[PDB]
Amino acid sequence: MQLFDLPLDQLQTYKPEKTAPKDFSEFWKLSLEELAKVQAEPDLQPVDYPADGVKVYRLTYKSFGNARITGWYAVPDKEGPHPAIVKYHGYNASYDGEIHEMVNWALHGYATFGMLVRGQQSSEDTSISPHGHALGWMTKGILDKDTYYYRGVYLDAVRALEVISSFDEVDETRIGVTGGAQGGGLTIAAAALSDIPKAAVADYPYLSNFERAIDVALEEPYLEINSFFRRNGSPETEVQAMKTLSYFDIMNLADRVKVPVLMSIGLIDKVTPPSTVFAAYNHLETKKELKVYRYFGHEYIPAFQTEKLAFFKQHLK
Amino acid sequence: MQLFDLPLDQLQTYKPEKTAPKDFSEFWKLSLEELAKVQAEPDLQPVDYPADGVKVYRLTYKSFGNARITGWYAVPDKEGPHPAIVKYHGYNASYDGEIHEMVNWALHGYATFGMLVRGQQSSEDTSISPHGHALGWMTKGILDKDTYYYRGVYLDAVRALEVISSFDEVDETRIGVTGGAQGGGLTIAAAALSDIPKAAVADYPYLSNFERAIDVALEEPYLEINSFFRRNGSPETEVQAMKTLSYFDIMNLADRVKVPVLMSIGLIDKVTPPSTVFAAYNHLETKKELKVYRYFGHEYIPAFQTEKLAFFKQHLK
Amino acid sequence: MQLFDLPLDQLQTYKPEKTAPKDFSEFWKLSLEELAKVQAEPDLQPVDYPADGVKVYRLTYKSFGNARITGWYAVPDKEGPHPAIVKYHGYNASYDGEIHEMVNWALHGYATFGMLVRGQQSSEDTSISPHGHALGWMTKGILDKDTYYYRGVYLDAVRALEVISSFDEVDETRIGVTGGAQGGGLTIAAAALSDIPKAAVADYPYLSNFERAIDVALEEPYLEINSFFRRNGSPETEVQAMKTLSYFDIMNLADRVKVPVLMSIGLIDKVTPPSTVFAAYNHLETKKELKVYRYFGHEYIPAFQTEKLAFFKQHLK
Amino acid sequence: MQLFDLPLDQLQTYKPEKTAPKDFSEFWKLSLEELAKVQAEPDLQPVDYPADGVKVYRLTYKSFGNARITGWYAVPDKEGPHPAIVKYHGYNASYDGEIHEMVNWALHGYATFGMLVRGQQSSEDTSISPHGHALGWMTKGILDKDTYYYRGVYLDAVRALEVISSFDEVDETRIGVTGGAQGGGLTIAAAALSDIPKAAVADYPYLSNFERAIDVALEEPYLEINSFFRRNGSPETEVQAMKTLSYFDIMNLADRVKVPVLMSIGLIDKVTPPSTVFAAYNHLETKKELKVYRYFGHEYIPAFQTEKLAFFKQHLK
Amino acid sequence: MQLFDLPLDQLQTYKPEKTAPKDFSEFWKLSLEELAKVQAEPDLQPVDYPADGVKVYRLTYKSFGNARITGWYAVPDKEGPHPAIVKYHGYNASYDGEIHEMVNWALHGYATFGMLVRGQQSSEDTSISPHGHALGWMTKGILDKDTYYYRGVYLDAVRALEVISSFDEVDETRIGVTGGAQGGGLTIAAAALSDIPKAAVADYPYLSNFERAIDVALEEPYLEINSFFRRNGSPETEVQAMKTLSYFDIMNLADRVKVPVLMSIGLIDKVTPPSTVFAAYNHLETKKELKVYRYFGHEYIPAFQTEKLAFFKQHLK
Amino acid sequence: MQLFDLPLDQLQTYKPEKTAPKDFSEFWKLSLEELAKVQAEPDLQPVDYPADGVKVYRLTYKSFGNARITGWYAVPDKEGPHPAIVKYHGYNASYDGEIHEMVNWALHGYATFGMLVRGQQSSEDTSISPHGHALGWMTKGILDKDTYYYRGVYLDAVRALEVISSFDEVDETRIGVTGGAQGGGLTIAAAALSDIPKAAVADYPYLSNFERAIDVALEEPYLEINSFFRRNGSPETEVQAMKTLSYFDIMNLADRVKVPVLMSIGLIDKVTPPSTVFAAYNHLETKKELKVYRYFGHEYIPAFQTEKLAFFKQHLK
Repeated sequence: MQLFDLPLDQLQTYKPEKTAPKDFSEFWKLSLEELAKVQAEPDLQPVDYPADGVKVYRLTYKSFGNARITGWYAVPDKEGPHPAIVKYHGYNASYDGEIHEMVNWALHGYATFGMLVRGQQSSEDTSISPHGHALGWMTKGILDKDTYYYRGVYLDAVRALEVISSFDEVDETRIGVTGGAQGGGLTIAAAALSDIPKAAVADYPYLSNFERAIDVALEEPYLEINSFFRRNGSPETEVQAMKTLSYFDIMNLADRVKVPVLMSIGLIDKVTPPSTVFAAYNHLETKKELKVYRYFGHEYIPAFQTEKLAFFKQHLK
Repeated sequence: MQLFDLPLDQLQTYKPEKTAPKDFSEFWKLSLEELAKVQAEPDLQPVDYPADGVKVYRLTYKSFGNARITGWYAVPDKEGPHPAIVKYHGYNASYDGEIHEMVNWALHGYATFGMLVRGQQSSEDTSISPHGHALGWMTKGILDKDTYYYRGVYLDAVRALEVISSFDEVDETRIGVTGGAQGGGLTIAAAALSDIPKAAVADYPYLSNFERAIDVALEEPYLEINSFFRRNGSPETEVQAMKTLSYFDIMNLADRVKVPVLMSIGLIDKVTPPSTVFAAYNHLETKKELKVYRYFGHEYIPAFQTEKLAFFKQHLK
Repeated sequence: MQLFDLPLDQLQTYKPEKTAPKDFSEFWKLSLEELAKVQAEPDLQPVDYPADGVKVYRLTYKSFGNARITGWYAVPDKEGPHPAIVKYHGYNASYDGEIHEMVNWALHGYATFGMLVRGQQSSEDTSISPHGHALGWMTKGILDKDTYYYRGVYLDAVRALEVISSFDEVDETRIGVTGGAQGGGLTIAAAALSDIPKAAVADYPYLSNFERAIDVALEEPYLEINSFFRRNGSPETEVQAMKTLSYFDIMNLADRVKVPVLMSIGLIDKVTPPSTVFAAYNHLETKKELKVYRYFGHEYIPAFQTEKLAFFKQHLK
Repeated sequence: MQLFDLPLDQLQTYKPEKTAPKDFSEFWKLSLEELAKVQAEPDLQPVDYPADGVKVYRLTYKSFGNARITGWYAVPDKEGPHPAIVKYHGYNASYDGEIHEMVNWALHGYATFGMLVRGQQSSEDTSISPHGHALGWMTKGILDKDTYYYRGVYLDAVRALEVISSFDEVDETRIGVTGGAQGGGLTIAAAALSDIPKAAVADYPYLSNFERAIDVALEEPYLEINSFFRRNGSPETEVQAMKTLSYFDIMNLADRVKVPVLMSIGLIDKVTPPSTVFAAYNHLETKKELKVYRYFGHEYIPAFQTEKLAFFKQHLK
Repeated sequence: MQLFDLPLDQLQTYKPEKTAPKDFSEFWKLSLEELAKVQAEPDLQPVDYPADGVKVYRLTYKSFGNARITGWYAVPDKEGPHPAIVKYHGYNASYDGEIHEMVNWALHGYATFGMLVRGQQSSEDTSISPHGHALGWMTKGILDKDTYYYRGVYLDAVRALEVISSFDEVDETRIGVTGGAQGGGLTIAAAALSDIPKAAVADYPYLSNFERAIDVALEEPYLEINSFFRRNGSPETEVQAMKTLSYFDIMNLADRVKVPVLMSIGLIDKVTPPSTVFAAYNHLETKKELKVYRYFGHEYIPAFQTEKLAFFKQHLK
Repeated sequence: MQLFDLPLDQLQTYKPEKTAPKDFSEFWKLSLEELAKVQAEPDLQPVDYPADGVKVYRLTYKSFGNARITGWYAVPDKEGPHPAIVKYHGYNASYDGEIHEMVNWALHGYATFGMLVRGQQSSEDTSISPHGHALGWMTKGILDKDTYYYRGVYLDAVRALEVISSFDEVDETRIGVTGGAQGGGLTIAAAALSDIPKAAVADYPYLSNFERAIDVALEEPYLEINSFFRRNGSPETEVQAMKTLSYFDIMNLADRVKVPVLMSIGLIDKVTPPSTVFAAYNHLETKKELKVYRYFGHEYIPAFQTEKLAFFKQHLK
């Protein structure tokens, strides 16, 4: 409800040292190679939706681990090719896939795919639980980079871009990526791991500066990590777990992004604390802007919606 | 903190109609057949533990879906065969597997294995997430009995009994099952699905009378189901989910338990509401006793521990 | 979080006696006469908005008590006349007037004005505070129907319809009204007080069955009334206040609605309790449907948005 | 419940720069001139009250904007003239005007008037809502000094002194002002804006050091300002709003007070944070004392009541 | 915040069977005999207090168990004899003995003593803790009527009346008793155990219908009893504790009150639930009135203070 | 739930100046002399308990102020002498004396006595309430060292050691002391005041660095002191109360301990804040180790149980 993290003057210069291990780049190269071995085999199934001016589909494709990934895909009912958006959603926060949002993005003139996150909403997570974990997804497979939950998720997010760009009706040169919280971290991960996106808008991105997040966050879900360490108390487990996390920490991916990025942060956000978002932002080495909202937390920011629409119109239209 | 469910006189006669589908028995027969196809291949690894009078091991075996299930196994350091206990734990509630508790059970004279639940603590869950679920395990695979989370868990609980009974140092004719909440539901399930247990103690059992649970509970984790319906709103989804749950509802399993049962319930328990526990109890057709504690909720009840120790001494020693 | 009001079978037949005083109709006739004395003098000011396919304006008009009422007005950028919607907002719940929502309604093909409520957001409330009130608007002027806050608000809601219907680009025979909570009460009030609307959608309407609302609600803002009685304890004050409220209670207005109505209610809604909404619904004498959502409270219900879009497409297009 | 603001050693030297604009003095001169144009036309109406030794009245007078302002006025039943007190009340915190308190002040020998704040309790607020505001009074008319809620309130508080001093039975040379929270800020405002008061006692005064208050407060009602900025997000609105506030910030008025002042602060007060009260106190340039209570918050402090009674006896008797 | 106990029509006829044991009267006769053995030896020590019209003292006397009981005693500074009041305070709710309140009672014309409760504030509790109890006083000595905390407290309350009536300046034929919650229970107890009071006012009395209180209360301190049963689980302990409590339950004492009684209850009071207060009220057989306040809980009710002052003026002056 | 106190690097060097008054040592010498004047007169009463391998008793002895102190005493069913433990319990936190814990300690091979704290559980507190105090035991008799609650408690804890060591079956040279929170402070007090213990294990000890605890604690029960100062506001009372506390503050006793000490602290513990525990630890001048658990609060720490068992096995076996 109120200020809690570092003061803004300190946030502005907050830039922790990268925590990427020596084999970080090799890990991601190998991961993308694993993804490439699965044929996408995309399937569009039309959907009845109560609107004119748009055609709505259920898009399904195959991704890492042969997982079936799905979401709503909405297209302007006009001759293309169209600019496009892949939209990523918040942690445990998709209610029937946000169909109405995707439709509205299409009515704004974007062929839009709302990728649903494996295991959270509609999409399948074929990765196993190798060692047991705290309630939630944050510590699933955390003892090894190869088994960690977000490995499959990040690869799915790249694959979404490969699939949508392959469509005749989408202009592969004008694709944006967007989302908030988990959706914002997937936005930054996708732009770091794929050359497809032309521009990125990330609301208060999650999955950033893990070492600080678990010490400063006051709400879920970063605190699932804390919960995992309570239930698995070995000092060696904690060291391994933090190392695994560092391959997915968007502050370590951020220097790979080479397109324009617009980002938001609300200063009272206790879920994705300001410091962790400034850390990601400050590691970006690209055309970038951070919109800071003093009185907002982990939530829809109306002013930023205006910024987002103007940014995508500028870069994709 | 205070009374909230049906008054006692109503609880005493609360016996909802069974919700088991016509193919309930066949489903369990077929699930047991799938388990039987997997060779247990038990492995005992000695552990140095700071106590005399007991030998402590890490026990691992294979179960449904080729899952590696594990736990601490503690044995009186004296000539057997010994009476034995399989102990099941609460939802998301195992902290390094309760090694100290298992040791204490062995110092009480019982060869004791604390089965750790697949995906929650140490043990592997090889079952996939076929459709996306609310945060937690309660709705994992809920759209099909064959994929539902507790299918594997129940089978693992049966497999624990098969493994322990097979050891030379355990008297297979004097094995008890116990646990609280999730652990109490697994106790009833194991006693319903296996002829190995001689007697059972279930503290405030979970996984009971789901249709009422989701309408009366005031705390997690029954409300994960509610969360899943919020995120997946189709009426047909809800019907299917409840149908799936009815195969695992211990009130439907309860009439298969043929051994003595001691059960508890705290009348201010908002997690496993009294009415849900009375439903399970009232469907038992076996020697049974329910201990009702007016002033306790979802928590350790000292007086019931005395009852439990006395019950197992009576039946196993 | 959980069920709390009357069970469904009771809600279905919950129809309290109307509380309208004998001079209820005359009061409304006289209030409409006062409104009619004020020339609307509508003013449209174009806005640069970052979307194609729509024209966006700030619409201002004059209303009861010479109040300046305003909102965003968005129009499909194509040849009219267009179907139209007047959208009303929740209590204290407008953030810069929902400009993005109004634009989206226009991209769906509806010339749409989001009336901002006098004193809450942008619009002027010229009505005085004659006697002092509890924090909020609910008890402002409550000691006299003529001075009560929602007198002006209801008249402004009627005036919005008169203004929009008067535009050349709007088809006056295909205007809908919609809104949630306070916005849903205004929807019903506008449909009761004006023959202009063709159809109405009200999400969980507020301002209904006040005598029950203040005894069953568990959250703000019905409880402002309770707060006012705490601060102004005279028995005669309470009688007068409830009397005032009965002129504005939508259950008393409901039988004047002559167009099709779609309504929602979440069964765990502690703000606009189910019983209060069923009362309004059950007093409608018109083509109507109430969508009941077991697992939702006072919040956005995705499935109802689909229903709403389908309803307006059916009735307006 | 616990310490939260600056440590006491830092509080003691906390004295922010004044934020008064260049036309601050002219604004107040003009405001008082506006007040002077309204004839007070005071009216005393006797009241039945169950006590001997006091006569109780309802005092009504006209003030700025022709507003009817009222409150209970209690007088020692003995020949005067009497020393007198004007008592001001907390935000939204008067329950039927605190008649029993006023009577007790009269039994202590003071002709006492408890001014009730326009719009909050009994008294009329004739000032309009020019632009819409967040729930409450704190942001009503905040975009212009001339329309801002506290302009009328402060002028009413001065007018109360003019009215009571005009009574034959009150000794105009022995009038105190007192109150807590909002009542304390009105106390300081009245003593800064009027030469009538002889002495002032302010409990934990509100309306002080606004820039800090909205960043440090953890309870209502300072946080209404934050709420207003959430709903009206333009950077220019925020700058205007803070400027308007600065004409009413008692830290800017405080250097005008020329009578003895006694003030209290509780160190755990999260409504009127210690720092904001120290700011007001430290800007006083008069005979002054601040009583600091480590273990008290926003509440009645028994020890300070003793201090208050002794202070008024010293200065008014 | 909201209605929760039996509806009013049920409260009005709620009259549980008395729970007094067969030796209830003899216990009280014997307890009064024990009190009588202790010479009161009253001591008045003048206090300098900053008010005219009253003389203020610290009054100390000896009571049951040779306990030193004390409080503030304030007297109109004029020729007596005076009507008098003994005021009893709430549980753990005395802050330096309410000196200011006692003074105000004296300025209203009543020689007033605020008995401070042994062990809670200033006064000594010489009774031991014979068996260990839950945090608080409610279960201190609860295993035996002779050792129970409120035995001494009730006797001290009777002794206060004996002491005050013995002063030359108090008219022994015009003494009232008053207090709220714990203070209201002591008011009823004192009126039941002593013929000295002429009339009694009890705000929402505590210590009533214990069997229902511990099943319906939602706040401390009835729930201390529940806490004691959690910590001391023997069924025989609970039976004995409830038996002890029945000697002190004011519903069992109520039919001994022979003077006029005015009582209050707020219908949202979760501390002294309405049903518990109606039980005490309904067992009175004397001139009586219960004032019911729909919108108030366990708190100061301004309107009731007017009733109380009017009642004592009627009966004592 | 999250970090709140000084950062760990600062905790590690946190060592406040001792607050022991000049007569600290003399006070304790005199206190122990008072204890020695009471003959212990120990009594063992056998108990039925459902276990083999242990004999269980109720041990009662007489201590300071002729108080009857009791608890469960469990002995290995084998020929001794045995190593032994005296276990002390948490504030208001013993549920029927933790019989099952004591039995388990005996099954681990220790003759174990769980001393129950006078007035809290089973044991009698013969010390009176001399002046009235806040709800709870923390401020009982706080205005004088001689009457203060913990004087009797600490002496009881020493007497427990004298009694158990006197038993033929216990090896007086191999006695440990242990407990958590209040139990941990009694552990340190007992080892400072008695030469009997061979080794000590204290979980997150309470009763330490009082001046800081009341300023940093965010939960009960340190905050009872704050509550006492609210209800007894004299500056002199506060100075006296802090002085009394300093004779019992284990940071002042700690330098007297001459046996090995193992201690734990959880970094999110808001009951016994990290700083207060580091203060005690840092004043120890003996063989010592502090186990710091980042993710744990005021609760059972499984890893530390392993540390505790290994430490006692090392030092007592």
